Amino acid sequence: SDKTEPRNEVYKDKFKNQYNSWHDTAKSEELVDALEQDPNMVILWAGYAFAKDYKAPRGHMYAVTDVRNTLRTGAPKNAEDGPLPMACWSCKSPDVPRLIEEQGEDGYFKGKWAKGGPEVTNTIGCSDCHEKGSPKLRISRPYVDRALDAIGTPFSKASKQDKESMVCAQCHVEYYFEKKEDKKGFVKFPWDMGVTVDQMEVYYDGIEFSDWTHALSKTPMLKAQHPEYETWKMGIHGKNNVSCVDCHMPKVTSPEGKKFTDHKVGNPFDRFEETCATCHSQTKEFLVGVTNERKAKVKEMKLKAEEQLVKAHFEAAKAWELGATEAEMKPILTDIRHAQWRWDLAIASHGVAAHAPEEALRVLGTSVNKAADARVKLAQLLAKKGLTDPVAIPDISTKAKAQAVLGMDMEKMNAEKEAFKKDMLPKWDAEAKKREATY
Amino acid sequence: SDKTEPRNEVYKDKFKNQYNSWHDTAKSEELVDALEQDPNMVILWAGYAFAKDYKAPRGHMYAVTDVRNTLRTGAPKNAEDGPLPMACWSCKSPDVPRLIEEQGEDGYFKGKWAKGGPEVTNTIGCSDCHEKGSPKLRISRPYVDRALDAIGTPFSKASKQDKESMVCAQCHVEYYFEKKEDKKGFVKFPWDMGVTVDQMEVYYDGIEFSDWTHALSKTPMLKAQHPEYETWKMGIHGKNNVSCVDCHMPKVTSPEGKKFTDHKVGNPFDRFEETCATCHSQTKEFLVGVTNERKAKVKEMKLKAEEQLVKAHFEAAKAWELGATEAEMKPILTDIRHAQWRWDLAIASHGVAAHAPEEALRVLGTSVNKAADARVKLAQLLAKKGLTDPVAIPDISTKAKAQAVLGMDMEKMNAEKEAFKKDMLPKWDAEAKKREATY
Ligand code: HEC
Ligand code: HEC
Ligand code: HEC
Ligand code: HEC
Ligand code: HEC
Ligand code: HEC
Ligand code: HEC
Ligand code: HEC
Ligand code: HEC
Ligand code: HEC
Ligand SMILES: [Ca+2]
Ligand SMILES: [Ca+2]
Repeated sequence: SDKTEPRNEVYKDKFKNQYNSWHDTAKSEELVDALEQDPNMVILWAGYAFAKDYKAPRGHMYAVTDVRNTLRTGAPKNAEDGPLPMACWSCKSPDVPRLIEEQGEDGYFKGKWAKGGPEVTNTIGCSDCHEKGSPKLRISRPYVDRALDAIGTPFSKASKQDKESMVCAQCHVEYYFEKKEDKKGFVKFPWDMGVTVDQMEVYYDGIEFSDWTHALSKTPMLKAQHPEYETWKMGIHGKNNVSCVDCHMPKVTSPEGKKFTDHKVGNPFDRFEETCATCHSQTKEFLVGVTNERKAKVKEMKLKAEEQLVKAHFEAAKAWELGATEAEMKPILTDIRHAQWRWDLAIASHGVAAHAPEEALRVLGTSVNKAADARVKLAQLLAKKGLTDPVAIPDISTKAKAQAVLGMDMEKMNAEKEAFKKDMLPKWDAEAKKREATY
Repeated sequence: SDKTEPRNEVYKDKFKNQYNSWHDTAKSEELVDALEQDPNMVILWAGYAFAKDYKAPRGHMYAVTDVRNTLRTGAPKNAEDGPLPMACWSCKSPDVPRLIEEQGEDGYFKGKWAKGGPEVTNTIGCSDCHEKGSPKLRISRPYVDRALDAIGTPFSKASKQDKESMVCAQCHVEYYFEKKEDKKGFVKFPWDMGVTVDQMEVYYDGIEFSDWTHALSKTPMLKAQHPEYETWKMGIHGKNNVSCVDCHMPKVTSPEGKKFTDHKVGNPFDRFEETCATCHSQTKEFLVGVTNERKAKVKEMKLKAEEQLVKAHFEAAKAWELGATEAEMKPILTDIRHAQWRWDLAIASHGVAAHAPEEALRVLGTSVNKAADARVKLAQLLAKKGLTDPVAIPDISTKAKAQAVLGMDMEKMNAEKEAFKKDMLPKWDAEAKKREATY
């Protein structure tokens, strides 16, 4: 493609520093397993991909490796096989916009993750954010323009400051797969109403969109994904237009004394001076530990949330057993749907505590309130079917136990995934090395 | 007394600017009936005095007037009548440290509010904060010295920066009136655990303290009171040690062109440049806009919390009708107790969304979670007495309508007060002209 060059090596000894800082995101390679840490999430995502496996983010250099390796994507034995669609690559690779730019957007989205297997191979690279080129920014994904148009703030007409965050908005945002209406499943961002929780909620309701039917409570669910752009705008740095880049891609001096933009997107605190120091007179120990307070305040009210929702789901599990009708459970489901949605959005983004604490907290208030209604309605309903004794929740204090409780063959999935990892990945990169994309 | 001078005119034409900006708090004469504005709060204070009349605060100048006028204090006939005790004066006049210094704490805390009616006549003034003198700062009420000592921060050993804030910590706190063990009916700030919600909750629980038994729920309750200081201390400003004074009583310049210190404790945004502009480069409209947001995030959840607590109460009311045993109800009342305590502490300070909004939105979160547990227990219980349907909640959409549902004779309370207003108060002022305390 004449506009996208996905090979990330071309621009070394050419843009020396920027390639250098970009390659140092491989480095933060810590693979924190988030279910092992909080197994409630296994039961809230009962019935659905995230029940299987969910890790915290690591560096951009692992995007492709990580999408490949994760149980959710599966072990597909051919380009027609596999639970998930092409869309999955969209935010993992600068090969995406190459496919989009030649194939067409319609030709890129059609089929399965496995189809794009061999073609989407380079990790988040230069062409993802730049008009490479040569510097200067670019959106690269047409569906992303659409979402920015949709809230009334296109890229073309933004200030230099504005854009700095939009380039991240490409991926670090809540999405869904449209609508399965023939014409999609494209990646659309639910921002037509638009970006608050709240508005996103009415959007998905109005079109009755359901991410999946919950395995226990048979509730039509929404799943939130990393709403960094949407939560940022809500935070206090957000409203001052302190961009992603100010804190995440700061300007650092070369030894020679050349000032340039750090492309190592990780912790803004490593580069403390250069990030916070720019605008704050306090110390590293102080600002660090303030954010740790927030981190812990969110964490807290977060489990509280989870604890009711887990109790809500199983309490709905028993109602169906006891003989609840479709009509009897509809409102209890709605109430659960919202509560879990508001939980999930509140914390899918790992930096919410750092970005928009207050809002993060606002929405967990909102989630518990709704979990509340859910549970008391159920309370009254289980008694009409004769049960007036609290519902027993089995031991879910471990990933394995949570995954056992839901009837999941974990020793089969991992079995199949190593097969995929050894037999099928070698065949993919092999074909990708031969493409090259050589102009 | 020798250390205290309650007459506030004395030092006019002497510290003229400082008296004139002190008198100017007479200006916020605005009485905002909060019960009118939010009648749920009537139901939550059923049987307690705050259900009669609770108004938003106004000028320090009206401090004495409003403790005279509020229905809470009743209409006493003599020095030994009325529901409330002497303590209520403690934070309304520089006559308190007089009465403490002459009589002793012991001597001052002994008996009824009415008995102090002609003793306490000067409004909140110079001697409350100043070693009069002549300027310089002073604590004045010994129960404060003790509370400050309880948290690790004695006033003597305190920095100039702290003293600014601590002089307000004399009154703008959560307090309570001690045990009643023939040893104190003394004011004490519940800080031995110390200053968190949480810590205060465990303090009160550990000494089995209950401000009153809820009329509807029979729950042993606690009342939260304007904990500006405690809440301020958790907020982002308070951790940078930006003092109450820094925002509320700033430095300013007379027409003379003289740099005194602004004694009109009212609204920071009135002296915006001078207050906020000392540290922030952004604009009044932006900054007001942003606090205005937090107010609305606070308030929304304020209502979510209340609306559950209200149902919680009424539901418990019915467990009682249907013949619940004290044994069955203990687990539920402790839950409400805790649920309401937090709602209350959270929204008890009208400044909270300004000073400590993250924290206020945390505490409320944890309020709901508690009224969740409460309302689900009550559901089951109510079921075990053959109620499988929701407990109807009577029209409480008006201070009037709410107070009537509780059984309150408001026409018989306002009439009693007008005749105290009319026929007991001139007696109180006419003894304080005579008594003078003359120098
Ligand atoms: C892959 C190895 C690369 C290379 C070679 C470059 N980039 Fe980026 N870049 C991004 C942002 C937000 C800026 C700052 C915008 C601005 O200041 O105008 C830059 C800047 C550059 C430059 C200009 C010179 C400089 O460093 O200031 C150059 C030459 C450059 N980059 C090269 C954003 C991103 C990304 C978003 C995650 C990614 C990925 C890259 N850049 C990758 C690369
Ligand atoms: C534009 C300046 C940004 C900024 C500031 C961030 N992103 Fe991304 N990012 C993407 C993916 C798939 C991941 C997870 C990778 C994995 O786990 O394999 C991330 C991760 C991050 C982090 C965390 C890094 C760590 O060491 O823990 C951070 C701080 C971050 N991002 C910020 C995907 C993308 C994109 C798709 C092409 C683009 C564009 C961006 N990110 C842009 C940005
Ligand atoms: C603009 C929308 C963005 C995006 C896409 C991200 N950030 Fe930030 N961020 C900041 C701090 C201090 C943290 C956490 C501190 C810590 O390491 O404990 C984060 C966190 C993130 C993450 C998660 C990081 C992780 O791997 O756990 C991500 C994906 C992320 N950010 C992306 C600092 C800031 C800011 C300080 C003013 C600003 C503004 C942003 N980030 C903006 C963004
Ligand atoms: C020390 C520096 C301060 C600061 C910053 C404030 N106060 Fe007070 N205050 C007290 C009482 C009983 C009231 C209510 C008065 C009434 O309604 O009759 C108040 C009121 C306030 C306000 C509201 C002003 C407005 O215009 O709305 C404010 C902003 C305020 N306070 C801040 C009691 C006391 C004291 C007892 C002697 C002391 C000391 C203080 N307050 C100290 C401070
Ligand atoms: C006068 C009414 C105001 C208003 C409306 C605000 N401030 Fe301040 N502020 C100060 C410091 C050190 C911080 C933390 C930032 C940092 O560490 O550099 C803040 C922070 C804020 C916020 C955001 C945090 C929050 O509480 O939500 C807001 C909304 C805010 N301020 C508004 C320092 C000072 C002062 C030094 C004496 C002065 C005075 C003020 N601030 C005054 C105000
Ligand atoms: C240190 C103990 C204190 C105390 C006792 C008070 N303040 Fe503040 N305050 C600030 C702002 C912006 C508001 C909201 C203004 C509005 O929109 O109405 C408040 C509010 C209060 C109140 C409530 C007064 C009322 O009638 O609503 C009270 C009693 C109060 N404050 C006392 C500004 C600040 C600060 C800016 C950083 C600081 C610090 C403080 N106040 C500290 C204190
Ligand atoms: C942008 C709209 C995205 C699309 C669509 C998908 N992903 Fe993603 N992914 C995106 C971001 C911004 C991040 C990091 C932030 C975060 O909170 O994770 C990720 C991360 C992943 C990961 C690593 C984390 C993990 O779950 O182990 C994986 C394995 C992953 N993404 C897989 C994945 C799949 C299967 C997708 C199709 C459903 C998919 N992603 C889409 C951005 C976006
Ligand atoms: C380039 C500008 C900029 C930089 C970079 C920046 N801040 Fe801020 N920050 C601000 C502004 C503006 C405010 C609001 C204070 C004000 O009104 O001036 C603020 C407020 C804050 C707050 C209070 C708001 C909240 O989050 O609750 C914290 C904490 C904070 N900064 C910490 C940090 C940390 C930690 C970093 C690095 C992760 C950082 N800042 C980097 C501009 C910046
Ligand atoms: C140790 C501090 C303290 C003591 C104790 C205290 N007050 Fe207050 N009072 C305040 C402060 C500070 C305010 C202003 C903050 C507010 O009311 O929100 C206030 C406000 C008031 C107001 C005006 C607003 C209203 O309508 O409530 C009245 C009336 C009042 N108090 C009465 C009382 C009574 C009665 C008692 C005893 C039960 C009492 N006070 C005990 C400090 C105190
Ligand atoms: C609500 C508490 C409070 C009230 C009431 C109060 N003061 Fe002050 N005053 C302060 C504080 C705090 C300072 C700042 C002290 C410093 O700068 O060290 C101050 C400063 C002063 C100063 C020092 C000079 C200056 O302006 O910095 C004088 C003199 C003064 N006040 C006089 C008075 C007089 C006269 C009254 C009664 C008319 C009074 N104060 C009432 C708290 C109070
Ligand atoms: Ca989604
Ligand atoms: Ca109390």
